[PDB]
Amino acid sequence: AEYRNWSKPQCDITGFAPFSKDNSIRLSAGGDIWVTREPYVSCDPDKCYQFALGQGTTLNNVHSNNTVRGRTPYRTLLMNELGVPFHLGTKQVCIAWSSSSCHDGKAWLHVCITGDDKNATASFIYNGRLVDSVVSWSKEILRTQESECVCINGTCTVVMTDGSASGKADTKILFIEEGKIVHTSTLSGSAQHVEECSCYPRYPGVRCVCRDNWKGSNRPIVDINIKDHSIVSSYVCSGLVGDTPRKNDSSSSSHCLDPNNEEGGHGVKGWAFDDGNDVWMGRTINETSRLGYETFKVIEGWSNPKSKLQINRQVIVDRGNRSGYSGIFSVEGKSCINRCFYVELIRGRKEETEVLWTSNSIVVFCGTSGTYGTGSWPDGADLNLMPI
Amino acid sequence: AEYRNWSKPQCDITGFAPFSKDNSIRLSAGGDIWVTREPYVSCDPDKCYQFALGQGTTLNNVHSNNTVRGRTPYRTLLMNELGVPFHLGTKQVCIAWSSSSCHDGKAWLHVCITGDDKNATASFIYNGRLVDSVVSWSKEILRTQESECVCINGTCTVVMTDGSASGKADTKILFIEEGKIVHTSTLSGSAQHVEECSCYPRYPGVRCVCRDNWKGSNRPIVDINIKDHSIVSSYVCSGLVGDTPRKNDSSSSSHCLDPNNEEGGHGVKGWAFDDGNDVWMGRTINETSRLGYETFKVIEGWSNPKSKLQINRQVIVDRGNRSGYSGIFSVEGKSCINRCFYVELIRGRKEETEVLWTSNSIVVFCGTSGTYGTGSWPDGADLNLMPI
Amino acid sequence: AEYRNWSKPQCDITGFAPFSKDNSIRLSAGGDIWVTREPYVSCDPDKCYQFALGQGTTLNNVHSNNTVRGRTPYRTLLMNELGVPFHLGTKQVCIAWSSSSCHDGKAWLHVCITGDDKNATASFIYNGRLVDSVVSWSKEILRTQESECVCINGTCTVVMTDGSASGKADTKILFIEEGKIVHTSTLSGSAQHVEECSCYPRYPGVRCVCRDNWKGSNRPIVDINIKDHSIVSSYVCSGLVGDTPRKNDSSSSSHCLDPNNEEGGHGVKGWAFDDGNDVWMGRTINETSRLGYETFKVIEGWSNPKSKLQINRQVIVDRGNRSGYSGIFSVEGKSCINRCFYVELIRGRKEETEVLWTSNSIVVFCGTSGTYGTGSWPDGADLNLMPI
Amino acid sequence: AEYRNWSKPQCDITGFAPFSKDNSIRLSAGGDIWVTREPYVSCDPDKCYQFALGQGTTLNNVHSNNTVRGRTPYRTLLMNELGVPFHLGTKQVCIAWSSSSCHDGKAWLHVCITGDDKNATASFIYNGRLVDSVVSWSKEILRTQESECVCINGTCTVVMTDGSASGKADTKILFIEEGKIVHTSTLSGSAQHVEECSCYPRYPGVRCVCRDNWKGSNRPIVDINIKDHSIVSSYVCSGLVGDTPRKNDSSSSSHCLDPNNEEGGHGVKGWAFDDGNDVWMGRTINETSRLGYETFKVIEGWSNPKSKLQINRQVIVDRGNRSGYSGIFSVEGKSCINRCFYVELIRGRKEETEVLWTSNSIVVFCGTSGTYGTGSWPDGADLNLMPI
Ligand SMILES: *[C@@H]1O[C@H](CO)[C@@H](O[C@@H]2O[C@H](CO)[C@@H](O[C@@H]3O[C@H](CO[C@H]4O[C@H](CO)[C@@H](O)[C@H](O)[C@@H]4O)[C@@H](O)[C@H](O[C@H]4O[C@H](CO)[C@@H](O)[C@H](O)[C@@H]4O)[C@@H]3O)[C@H](O)[C@H]2NC(C)=O)[C@H](O)[C@H]1NC(C)=O
Ligand SMILES: *[C@@H]1O[C@H](CO)[C@@H](O[C@@H]2O[C@H](CO)[C@@H](O[C@@H]3O[C@H](CO[C@H]4O[C@H](CO)[C@@H](O)[C@H](O)[C@@H]4O)[C@@H](O)[C@H](O[C@H]4O[C@H](CO)[C@@H](O)[C@H](O)[C@@H]4O)[C@@H]3O)[C@H](O)[C@H]2NC(C)=O)[C@H](O)[C@H]1NC(C)=O
Ligand SMILES: *[C@@H]1O[C@H](CO)[C@@H](O[C@@H]2O[C@H](CO)[C@@H](O[C@@H]3O[C@H](CO[C@H]4O[C@H](CO)[C@@H](O)[C@H](O)[C@@H]4O)[C@@H](O)[C@H](O[C@H]4O[C@H](CO)[C@@H](O)[C@H](O)[C@@H]4O)[C@@H]3O)[C@H](O)[C@H]2NC(C)=O)[C@H](O)[C@H]1NC(C)=O
Ligand SMILES: *[C@@H]1O[C@H](CO)[C@@H](O[C@@H]2O[C@H](CO)[C@@H](O[C@@H]3O[C@H](CO)[C@@H](O)[C@H](O[C@H]4O[C@H](CO)[C@@H](O)[C@H](O)[C@@H]4O)[C@@H]3O)[C@H](O)[C@H]2NC(C)=O)[C@H](O)[C@H]1NC(C)=O
Ligand SMILES: CC(=O)N[C@@H]1[C@@H](O)[C@H](O[C@@H]2O[C@H](CO)[C@H](O)[C@H](O[C@]3(C(=O)O)C[C@H](O)[C@@H](NC(C)=O)[C@H]([C@H](O)[C@H](O)CO)O3)[C@H]2O)[C@@H](CO)O[C@H]1O
Ligand SMILES: CC(=O)N[C@@H]1[C@@H](O[C@@H]2O[C@H](CO)[C@H](O)[C@H](O[C@]3(C(=O)O)C[C@H](O)[C@@H](NC(C)=O)[C@H]([C@H](O)[C@H](O)CO)O3)[C@H]2O)[C@H](O)[C@@H](CO)O[C@H]1O
Ligand SMILES: *[C@@H]1O[C@H](CO[C@@H]2O[C@@H](C)[C@@H](O)[C@@H](O)[C@@H]2O)[C@@H](O[C@@H]2O[C@H](CO)[C@@H](O)[C@H](O)[C@H]2NC(C)=O)[C@H](O)[C@H]1NC(C)=O
Ligand SMILES: CC(=O)N[C@H]1[C@H]([C@H](O)[C@H](O)CO)O[C@@](O[C@@H]2[C@@H](O)[C@H](O)O[C@H](CO)[C@@H]2O)(C(=O)O)C[C@@H]1O
Ligand SMILES: CC(=O)N[C@H]1[C@H]([C@H](O)[C@H](O)CO)O[C@@](O)(C(=O)O)C[C@@H]1O
Ligand SMILES: *[C@@H]1O[C@H](CO)[C@@H](O)[C@H](O)[C@H]1NC(C)=O
Ligand SMILES: *[C@@H]1O[C@H](CO)[C@@H](O)[C@H](O)[C@H]1NC(C)=O
Ligand SMILES: *[C@@H]1O[C@H](CO)[C@@H](O)[C@H](O)[C@H]1NC(C)=O
Ligand SMILES: *[C@@H]1O[C@H](CO)[C@@H](O)[C@H](O)[C@H]1NC(C)=O
Ligand SMILES: *[C@@H]1O[C@H](CO)[C@@H](O)[C@H](O)[C@H]1NC(C)=O
Ligand SMILES: [Ca+2]
Ligand SMILES: [Ca+2]
Ligand SMILES: [Ca+2]
Ligand SMILES: [Ca+2]
Ligand SMILES: [Ca+2]
Repeated sequence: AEYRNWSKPQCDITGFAPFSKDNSIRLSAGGDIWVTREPYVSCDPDKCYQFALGQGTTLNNVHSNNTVRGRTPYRTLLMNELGVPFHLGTKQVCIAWSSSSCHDGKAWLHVCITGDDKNATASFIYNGRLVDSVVSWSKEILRTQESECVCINGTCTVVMTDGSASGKADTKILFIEEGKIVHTSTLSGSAQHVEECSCYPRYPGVRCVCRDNWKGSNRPIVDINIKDHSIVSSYVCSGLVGDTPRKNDSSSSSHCLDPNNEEGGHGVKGWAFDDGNDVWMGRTINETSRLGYETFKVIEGWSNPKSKLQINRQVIVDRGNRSGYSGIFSVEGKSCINRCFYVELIRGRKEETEVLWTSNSIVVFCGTSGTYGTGSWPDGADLNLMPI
Repeated sequence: AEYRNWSKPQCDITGFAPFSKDNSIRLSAGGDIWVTREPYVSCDPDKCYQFALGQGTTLNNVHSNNTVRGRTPYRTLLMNELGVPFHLGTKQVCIAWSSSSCHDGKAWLHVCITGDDKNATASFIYNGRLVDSVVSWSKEILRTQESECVCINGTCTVVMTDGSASGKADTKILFIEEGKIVHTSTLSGSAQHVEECSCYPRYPGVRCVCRDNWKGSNRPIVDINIKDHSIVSSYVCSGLVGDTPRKNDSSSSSHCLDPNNEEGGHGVKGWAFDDGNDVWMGRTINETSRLGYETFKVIEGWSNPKSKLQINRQVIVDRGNRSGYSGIFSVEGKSCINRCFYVELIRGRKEETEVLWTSNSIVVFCGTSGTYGTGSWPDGADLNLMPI
Repeated sequence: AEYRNWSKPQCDITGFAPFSKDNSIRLSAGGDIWVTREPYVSCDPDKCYQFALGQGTTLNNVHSNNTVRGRTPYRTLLMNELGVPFHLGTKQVCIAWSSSSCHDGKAWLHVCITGDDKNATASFIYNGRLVDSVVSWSKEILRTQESECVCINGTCTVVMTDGSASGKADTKILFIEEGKIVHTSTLSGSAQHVEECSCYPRYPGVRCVCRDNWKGSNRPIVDINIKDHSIVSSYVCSGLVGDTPRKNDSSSSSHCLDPNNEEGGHGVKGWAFDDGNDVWMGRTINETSRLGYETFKVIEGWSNPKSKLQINRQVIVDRGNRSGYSGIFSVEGKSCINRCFYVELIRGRKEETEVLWTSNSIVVFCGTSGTYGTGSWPDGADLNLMPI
Repeated sequence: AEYRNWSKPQCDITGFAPFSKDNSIRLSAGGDIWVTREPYVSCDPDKCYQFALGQGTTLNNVHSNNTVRGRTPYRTLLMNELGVPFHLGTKQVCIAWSSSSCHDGKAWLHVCITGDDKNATASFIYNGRLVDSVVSWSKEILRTQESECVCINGTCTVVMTDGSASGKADTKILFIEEGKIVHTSTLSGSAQHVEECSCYPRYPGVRCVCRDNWKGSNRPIVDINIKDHSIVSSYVCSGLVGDTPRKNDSSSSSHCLDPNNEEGGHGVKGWAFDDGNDVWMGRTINETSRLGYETFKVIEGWSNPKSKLQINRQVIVDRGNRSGYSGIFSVEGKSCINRCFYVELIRGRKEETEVLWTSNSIVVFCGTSGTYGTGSWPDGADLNLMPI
């Protein structure tokens, strides 16, 4: 077994093809399925896994009341092969209400944060054993990616944040080798608020498209040099913006250096990646709610902050149906590196009051250089008929 | 690890012996089993797997209401080792209301079709990753085999159809190397309507026996040259015919080149294979309805369209009991290649009104050169008593 | 991987130590567990498996009514690692209402019998594929061991009976190499009625202790020479006899060549093995019904029919609890071959009328050269409190 | 594969970081989960496993009534990968109402005790087969560690006690090679009563920290030489004592050689380990009953019986939440050996009257040389809402 270095060019991409769907909420009306949220996907050299943060409870269960709450001591990072729903034989790989995982070519790394809001601990679990940990540095909800980290030649990188949800905060980027934190760089550059980065290998470095919860409905970019540990940052230029909330298609604008100040407060986890000067991105369909999900290529959208010219739109989830978090993962092909993404499909409280719980299922697509059609793949559970 | 070539002679066959049975509906009356249809069987070099299209629901579940509908966003391809029923830890391997799978000797190929009726997408998954996709070419329900594809020297072959269920349609044969469509040939020869092919290796080529939903109750044959990508097609000569519906034994007839025009409308997925100039085949016992299942050898049935001489009949499922789709799969022995088949046992709507759902179980038999007796191995569930 | 020769002396045995218990009926009052009967145990070179004939239903399931019936089309052979109860993820390895299994050191052999009473088929499955099959020869309930077969240098042997349950019958010993029946020898010697053999390796051959359902409450012995395929047979000499029913300890007698003719009608699967000229054996404690279970050594019991001298008694299940079938299996140690045994703990109809079903659990013990104590390990379910 | 030697120094430890949590009871309110007690953790060279003593029943089950009882014939040792909850697919590796397990680098050893109180049997299973067994020597509840044993260069060691719970008893240390008891040493030195040892490797030997149920609220220590089989014993010097019950922080005292005589009767399994002259130790937070759990380091606590100087306190479970047993295991890093511990969270009878069963879940922490914060990780089940 060798270390991955992702030392191949990015595949041609013309759009995305369907890859996986777990139907978790529909199955939970007739079986024992975990309540989850904040799911993500990552793969070893042979095959993909789905992760999510459980709630220490199944759906048809009295302990699913009040599961809208994000941080409890019962929350654990769940791990199955992709397309195995989170049944009772699912492995909890650590204690976590915020997490990140990745495989370096030899073994798995997980970064798992739990404990008090004002004094959380991050544990670093590698090849099936604890190897390091850090405390919260700013004592305000230490939190990480909720998607995969990236590893090159044995060095893995992970973005972490501690501090305000609506003001300046303290973002750091960790470099980790066989579970050991070997370096800590601090966030530098134009990015003013950074959370829940979706990162990908872009040899010889790593790149991340994050969420700005403060003043931006445009999305922060973070660039990580894995050899000298240097960091630069900025925003996704595209006139069509990735966050939710945001302004509409006509009213919106963006900027390659600063946040845009356009209904910037709050946000959602999302993704984007470069293809020459064009940008591939996904976002919720609805501008102010987590309803629907779409992807498109914005022509000249990676370098020109005026560009509003999209092409190759696909509806993933129609605008009448719930979506949520989304993020990227990368898959090594024969000659190239592919990009794929997953979409969290949130159901229940507080937006849906027919049930006392909050949970999600997932749908997953992958880059293709071939051709594709249209459809819509929502959660599809009927909450009027769920547990009593 | 080497590619499969299937370059051994077909094994001597005197009939078929019991191999496997899943008892799925019976178990679902007291456990969490998937609602499914369109099952099949395929084996890696070491062992067999059972596949089926799920409905995104378990049976004892509110969402099983109306599972008679065949194409929904929630349909996924299920995959287990043969004999493990589709319980809640079953892996969904891709999004699909139509699919086909094969192992090339090194890894699994899956072909999965989902999306809108008039603009569906076929995904090609090899060795656990998306490698290609193709759009619907005629915008009328792109669909494929619902049984195993066939690989020789690392080239896998799949038959896909797009277009009318009751008229000329566009059928294509794809050639896939490590998930990648390297060539597309179009249907040629005298077969007029081709659907749901049961294919098998017949060195140095591949051979398929299909369903004609239009004018034929004899079954079409497609022959695939794997090296120069040429196609030829025709029909199974045999005067005892394989489709359902069809005419009775005294009234039926056939033709080696054209559809017989006898009760041709509609059909069922089925199988056949040659033995010198004889044919081994299976079919439902009833002519008009999907009731019972039987196999036999028709003497000179592969070359003589007037032969009605069967020997070695076995009853697999008795005629008072429901059957369904069936198809072929090939298993390599020490000196020779064997032939086996599965039979879908459909239960529930719309034919049975005791329940609101539609699902199946399966029974599987394999070629033998030994001896055997008689029995009947139906589904055996009691719908009068099932959940509610 | 190499074939097993079992070419090692038998380990020293002073008695038996507890090895495994699955609590299957106790667990089924609060979970989805298979209904079974006729369990057994066999091990590959690394680990042990539990097998049983399923009834195609779980316990808390309407289909469990009338599971007292021994032969239906829904019965399949279940296979789990020893100590994993038969839950929903359990593999049905073949269709069977009678079976035998063994590993030759390279792969598993399964001998599976299903079909009509008067025309049954025995399937032979080796390394995940059907290699052979044979018809019922006397057209009267073709039946086999219901415990492990034995393989030496790649030739496996198995005992099958077709014919009357209370008269002369046709018993055969088959020689199987990689699933292929290579030779068939017919029963010879003085054994008069032979059923359900518990066989074990005794280099350079195989020995079996079987059930006489006709005239003997002593048990038959069969010696198999694996090289010339010759067969000899007699009975277990011991004055304390192993079948149930039987006469009490003061009234009973035996014969080394003939059935004792003492309450010889009916029987139960049991086991014995030779230690020098003494015999280890188990049996039900109650002489007329399947209640309690016990093991002991009979001094000179293998070579003298007048000996009633037992030493080293162990109670496995106390005389107030239900027992059932029992059989042997052999485990290869560093320097020697150990002998172990399992016991079927039958619950339900007809003997108990508080429930409608009939199932079992199991308890397993192994040979030891060390020391041990006392106890009783019954089924332990409260039928008073089980599902209506 | 080579034998583990543990021939590396103990890692730097600044405290403990969160590792695993199973949420067992919370999940049992809406799924099929085993009732358990006396759990522990042990790892093979790749990964960790969780173990427990099942009550031969699930929680939502009539047979869960009165599971407060500690010894029945239905209790078995359960084994899953760490963080996979005890669902119905869980392996019962042996019959045991007391046990210990360990991996010698090549295969697993399990030591399992079952049978009559006055004549129990201990079985020794290695590489999936029974290799030896020994009887109760003093005919009074033969019992062992309830935590991992320790193996060096292929010699494994385990502590067993037989005799009174409130008087002198007979404690022995067994040396086991590939399952074979090769030597038996009797307890020697100044420790007066010894139960449930938490043992760890300390090259070239093994150290244990145990429970004195007779006259000490300070914990016994046992040192074990693996080459000459010698044994020395004493107590944990620390003026802050680890047993429950015990006297308060201000009133307590200890001694390096003899039991302190302070609320000595009864006890709780627990752990400690040495760091130079310091001791790392955990204990329940309440002095009298099993509530809360804490860890700290005592300065000079290992070698000075007067020190009451603690530092580096962590609450693991808060004072208002039930705790229970706890123990140590050890994990091999690149350069050093880490120490981890688990905590049993008991719920139900007799302390909690709302339900009829008695069961538990677990939380698990590992030594870290990095930094960490605060929190509390209780069981989290609401018993008033549990299956009544
Ligand atoms: C079968 O499936 C395929 C694949 O999904 C569909 O083809 C896609 O259709 C979509 C939607 O129309 C296309 O995305 C759109 O591209 C527009 C560009 O227009 C032209 O651009 C150049 C020339 O300027 C040409 O090359 C090109 O052919 C177009 O003529 C964008 O302007 C669109 O954005 C706007 O429309 C959407 C609504 O659709 C709004 O919501 C946006 O806000 C915005 O106003 C859009 O991005 C996509 O590129 C096509 N893909 C491919 C690969 O060809 C078929 O439509 C589908 N068929 C059926 C019958 O369903
Ligand atoms: C135990 O199990 C075995 C194996 O299944 C059974 O043997 C088979 O029995 C079937 C049914 O009779 C046989 O199939 C039939 O073959 C006929 C062939 O004609 C004769 O010619 C041969 C060769 O010359 C002779 O050996 C023999 O006399 C044959 O009879 C066909 O004519 C039959 O087709 C017609 O009958 C069926 C109804 O049975 C109709 O539905 C058809 O439409 C058609 O009119 C039929 O195909 C089979 O070949 C036998 N197999 C073998 C391997 O021997 C035993 O019968 C069974 N015993 C019991 C008691 O159950
Ligand atoms: C974020 O997370 C960290 C890590 O968990 C917390 O820091 C730990 O806090 C505990 C408790 O405050 C510390 O442990 C305590 O150590 C005391 C001695 O340390 C002080 O004094 C010595 C010598 O005099 C100095 O060298 C040293 O620097 C300290 O100033 C003990 O006295 C304590 O025991 C006593 O208090 C406890 C209650 O805490 C009682 O229950 C005992 O019975 C006893 O009376 C205690 O053991 C621990 O060392 C700290 N860890 C680290 C790594 O610093 C932070 O508190 C937390 N932040 C927030 C905001 O909550
Ligand atoms: C603790 O456990 C040990 C080991 O199990 C146990 O020792 C065993 O006790 C039995 C019962 O006495 C011994 O077996 C007997 O052997 C004598 C010959 O010496 C036989 O005559 C006995 O058979 C007669 O009695 C039986 C009733 O027990 C009748 O059922 C039978 O029909 C005969 O009439 C019997 O086989 C056995 O040899 C020892 N085993 C060893 C290894 O020593 C010990 O007794 C237990 N201690 C306690 C306090 O329970
Ligand atoms: C009692 C009450 O009503 N309190 C609300 C509280 O619910 C609410 O918090 C937000 O609630 C929504 C549910 O609609 C989500 O749960 C938010 O969580 C997420 C998000 O989806 O955006 C999920 C994620 O788990 C969070 N990460 C962590 C580590 O907690 C992120 C995270 O908070 C953001 O990235 C900012 O740091 O948010 C959750 O925030 C708030 C409104 O925000 O209001 C209270 O009054
Ligand atoms: C019905 C009744 O009242 N029984 C009493 C006995 O029960 C004891 O109850 C306590 C809790 O209150 C514990 O469960 C005792 O079990 C443990 C323990 O301390 O947790 C549980 C372990 O499984 C057990 N190990 C074995 C092998 O049995 C262990 C041992 O008993 C001791 O370590 C041996 O010294 O303790 C449970 O026994 C109680 O035994 C008795 C007082 O001793 O009082 C009874 O009335
Ligand atoms: C089972 O379903 C029927 C049919 O419902 C439709 O088809 C399904 C695929 C599902 O997705 C439904 O939403 C569709 O409406 C139900 O009968 C219909 O119910 C609706 C709403 O109550 C009503 O307006 C229509 O009249 C009904 N349609 C027909 C053809 O009868 C029915 O309620 C379901 N059965 C149960 C027990 O829930
Ligand atoms: C293959 C088969 O049916 N095996 C039976 C076995 C045989 O009947 C016997 O060895 C043949 O002589 O015996 C057992 O089953 C019994 C039935 O045969 C009997 O008719 O009814 C009994 C009702 O309690 C009982 O079920 C047996 O002795 O337990 C079982 C086995 O499946
Ligand atoms: C993709 C798809 O819908 N396939 C369906 C086919 C096609 O309709 C026919 O081959 C005609 O096109 O027919 C069925 O309902 C059937 O006969 O049982 C089931 C199956 O789901
Ligand atoms: C978008 O919404 C805002 C409302 O504040 C408004 O400026 C603008 O008219 C809207 N644009 C369109 C196209 O409706
Ligand atoms: C977005 O979602 C809200 C929530 O129901 C809806 O009312 C609103 O009209 C939607 N807006 C658009 C433009 O679809
Ligand atoms: C076959 O069907 C025709 C009706 O079209 C009928 O005349 C004939 O009797 C049928 N044959 C049999 C054997 O039922
Ligand atoms: C400790 O316990 C004793 C019990 O007699 C008591 O006198 C003392 O006050 C207690 N001290 C504290 C600090 O609780
Ligand atoms: C220990 O537990 C009991 C439970 O009733 C409680 O009353 C007592 O106060 C606790 N001890 C301390 C020091 O709080
Ligand atoms: Ca249930
Ligand atoms: Ca924002
Ligand atoms: Ca037709
Ligand atoms: Ca008899
Ligand atoms: Ca004590």
